Amino acid sequence: SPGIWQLDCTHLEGKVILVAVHVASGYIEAEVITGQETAYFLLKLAGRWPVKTVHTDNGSNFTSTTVKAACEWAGIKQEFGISMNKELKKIIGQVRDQAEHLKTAVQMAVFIHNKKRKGGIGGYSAGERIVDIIATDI
Amino acid sequence: PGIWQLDCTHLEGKVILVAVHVASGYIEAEVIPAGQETAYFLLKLAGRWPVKTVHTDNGSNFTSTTVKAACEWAGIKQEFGIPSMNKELKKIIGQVRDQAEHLKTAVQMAVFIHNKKRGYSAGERIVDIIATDIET
Ligand SMILES: Cc1ccc2oc(C#Cc3cccc(C(=O)NCCN4CCN(C(=O)c5cccc(C#Cc6oc7ccc(C)cc7c6CC(=O)O)c5)CC4)c3)c(CC(=O)O)c2c1
Repeated sequence: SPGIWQLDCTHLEGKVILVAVHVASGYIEAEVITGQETAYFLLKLAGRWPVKTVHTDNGSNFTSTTVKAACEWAGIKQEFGISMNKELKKIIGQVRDQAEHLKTAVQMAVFIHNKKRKGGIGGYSAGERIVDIIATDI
Repeated sequence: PGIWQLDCTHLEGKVILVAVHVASGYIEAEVIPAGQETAYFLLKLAGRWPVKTVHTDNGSNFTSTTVKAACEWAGIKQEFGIPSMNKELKKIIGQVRDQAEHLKTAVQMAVFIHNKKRGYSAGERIVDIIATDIET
C-alpha cells in the first residue's frame, strides 16, 4: 500500500522527537514535542499524505484515548510491529549550530534527508519517491 | 509547480497561517501566537514539497530577518503580489469545531477535509502536478 507508515520516538538535548517514516520511500516527518501531541501529529500527517496504516514497536500509543480518537477520525489503522533515527541525528549534528532552537535544527535535518539523493548523485530523493509512489497508485 | 501563496486569518483571537499551493488548492496551516513562527512553518513546508516562490500581498514578511534567513537556507523566493480560501476553511472549521477541544485540532481537521474532498482532491492534484513534473 502507499499508506504504510512507521512511527517512533528519539531524544536529543532532553527533548522528544516524533518521527514518522513512509516505509516504501524513506520520506520522513518529525516534530519536537504525550498522547494529545501524537494524535495532533498524526492528524496533520494524514491530512497531507495517504495514511492508512501506522506501525509502532511498543505499547505507548495503544494507551492514549486521543490517539485512538485520531485514528478513528482519520481512518488510520494502528498496528503493532515493525536506524533512521540515527541517520537523522547525525544530520541534526551537522546543522545544529545554524539555528538556536533544536526544533529548527530537526526540520533542517528533515529537509536534507528528504531532498538529498542516495549517495549524493542519481535517482530520486525520498521526497520524490513518496510522490512517485502515490502518483502511480492513483 | 513550486508556487505558493502565504496568508493570515484569525479565529477565536488566534492567528492561523495558511499556505496554498496555487495550482492545486492544496493547503497547509498552523495556529501560531504571532517572524520566527513564519520562518519555522516555511522551513517545514519546504522540506515536504517543492517550494520555489511564496507570494504574499502585504509587507509583514519582508520585515523579518528569520523569514529572510529561512528563504535563503531553503532556496525560496519571496515575491510580493498575490493575484477566498480563508473563508472556505473557516466554514469547515465551523462544521467541526465541536469535535475538538483545541482550535488547533479543528483547523487541522478542516485542512484534512479541504485537501481530501472532491474527480481529484487538492491532495491528489498537488501530487499529480509534482509527479507529472518530475517526469518532465
Ligand atoms: C480526535 C483528535 C485528533 C487529533 C487531536 O490533536 C489534539 C491536540 C493537541 C495539542 C495541544 C497543544 C499543543 C499541540 C502542538 O503540537 N502544536 C504544534 C507545535 N508548535 C507550536 C507552535 N510552534 C512554536 O511556537 C515554536 C517554538 C519554538 C521555536 C520556533 C521556531 C523557529 C525557527 O524556524 C527557523 C527557520 C529558519 C531559520 C533560518 C530560523 C528559524 C527559526 C528560529 C531560529 O532558529 O533562530 C517555533 C511551532 C509548532 C497540540 C487533540 C486534542 C483535542 O483537540 O481534543 C486531538 C483529537
